[PDB]
Amino acid sequence: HHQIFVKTLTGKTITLEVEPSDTIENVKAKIQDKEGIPPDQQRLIFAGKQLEDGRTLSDYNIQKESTLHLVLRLRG
Ligand SMILES: [Mg+2]
Repeated sequence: HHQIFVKTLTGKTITLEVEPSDTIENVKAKIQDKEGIPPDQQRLIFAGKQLEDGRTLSDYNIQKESTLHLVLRLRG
């Protein structure tokens, strides 16, 4: 396991403990636990990609102390 950072555009950093084989789905569930944001409303971005729920941290080459951007799904 290692840490990653999840950063909002309000300048807030969420630090998560994760494993390489964790899926984005699993990560969004953690973010829900920390910030109460429903996974269906979370958009995570890394390497300019909108990350897919079924892929893993390793799939995206996310590593120790990598940062992911977190923004909300734009409604309306
Ligand atoms: Mg775990």
